[PDB]
Amino acid sequence: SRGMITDRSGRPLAVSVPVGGGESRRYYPSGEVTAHLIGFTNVDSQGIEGVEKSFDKWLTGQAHNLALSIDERLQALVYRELNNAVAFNKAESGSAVLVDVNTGEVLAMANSPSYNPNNLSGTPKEAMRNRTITDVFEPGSTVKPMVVMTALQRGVVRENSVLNTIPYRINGHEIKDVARYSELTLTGVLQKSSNVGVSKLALAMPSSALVDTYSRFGLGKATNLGLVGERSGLYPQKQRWSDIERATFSFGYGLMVTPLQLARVYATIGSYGIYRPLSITKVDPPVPGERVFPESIVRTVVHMMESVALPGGGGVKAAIKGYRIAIKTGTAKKVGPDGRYINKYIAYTAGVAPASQPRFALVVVINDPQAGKYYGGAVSAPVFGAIMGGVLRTMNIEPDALT
Ligand SMILES: *C(=O)[C@@H](NC(=O)/C(=N\O[C@@H](COc1ccc(C(=N)N[C@@H]2CCCNC2)cc1)C(=O)O)c1csc(N)n1)C(C)(C)NOS(=O)(=O)O
Repeated sequence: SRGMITDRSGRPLAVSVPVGGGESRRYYPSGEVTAHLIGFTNVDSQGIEGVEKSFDKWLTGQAHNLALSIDERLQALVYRELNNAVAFNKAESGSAVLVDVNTGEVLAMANSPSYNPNNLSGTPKEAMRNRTITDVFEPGSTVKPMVVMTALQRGVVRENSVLNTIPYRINGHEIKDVARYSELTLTGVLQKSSNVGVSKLALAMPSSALVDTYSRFGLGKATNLGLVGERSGLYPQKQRWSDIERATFSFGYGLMVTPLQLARVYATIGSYGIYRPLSITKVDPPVPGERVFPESIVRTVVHMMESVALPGGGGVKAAIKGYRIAIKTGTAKKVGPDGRYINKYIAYTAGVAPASQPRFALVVVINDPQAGKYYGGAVSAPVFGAIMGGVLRTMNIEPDALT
């Protein structure tokens, strides 16, 4: 008397198989591939984790079946690249979230390491944490597209403007890029991911500017998926800011976001400024959402984000044959247990695709890579192109770019 969980097209993800005659159990056909989102039961058909626990009442007849928003073909290829990229880079964990730009539907949600819900004996209480909703890390350079949007909105800068990116000092702390550049343009600021460029913008604006924009894209706001351990991130509510706090805010200092939240930011970028709620159940279109940023400004920055994936950007590794993509890379220094920064990194690559008319938002988070490279452009960017390349071609998206 236990309902069945399926993906958005009917594929079984949690079935009650009869074993032993009359008595039945619970089988998970995808296994580790979708473990964290799906969860598991006990011997009493009681949900303990994931969708199995969140919908335990609906799945017993207080019995109905539940069509998730996941596409198992997409979940499988997300997991295949994410799992083998955690291993290859010898990382602590890795998370990836794939969201439908037009409906906020979660088409995939994966972590490595994982566990097998068909035989969870020996697996501790960790490794059952859904990293996509429980990990909170500083977003780093991935917020920079929103800084350009705010600057264009507040009239501080115009599309064709050359910024002075020579290093400088704010109070005691100094600001410098990975590679020194005497000057840069807006498209160049995001291309090279210039910490100096965006910090100059953050100082020519009231501190409330970036606070308003980041929130309009969902940061610090709950995701309301209903799952266990779903964290809302740490968000600054400061009444007064320092000059160094405003500057480092433009490249991901002073806030912590879950991978699910960061995927919602890029679904709002790919919708050109429409903010839609996230869903792990198959939705009935339409999903109108709320307009949170002017369309013309987000399209302008979406186009700027293409040069990250083109020769010169810090994300050329993510390129895909025959498609335009608009992405942003990111590297964050991890915070230690004492509250100060250690020598461990979070490698990001977030983006939308295809750039001509984005249909999918994708986020790749690789926690603590230790194998030769540590920054997103070399660690998570090639994973982005592998996943998104598989996504665009599985979903039969018309090729975009002459390549
Ligand atoms: C954006 O996230 C931003 N970085 C930060 O603001 C934060 N930390 O920065 C770390 C330093 O990161 C890098 C160092 C070196 C390289 C690199 N070798 N790049 C080469 C360029 C030419 C082609 N080959 C590769 C890349 C990154 C640090 O902690 O020291 C940060 C923000 S919040 C927080 N806790 N940390 C930059 C530096 C722009 N990373 O962007 S990127 O796209 O990964 O390159």
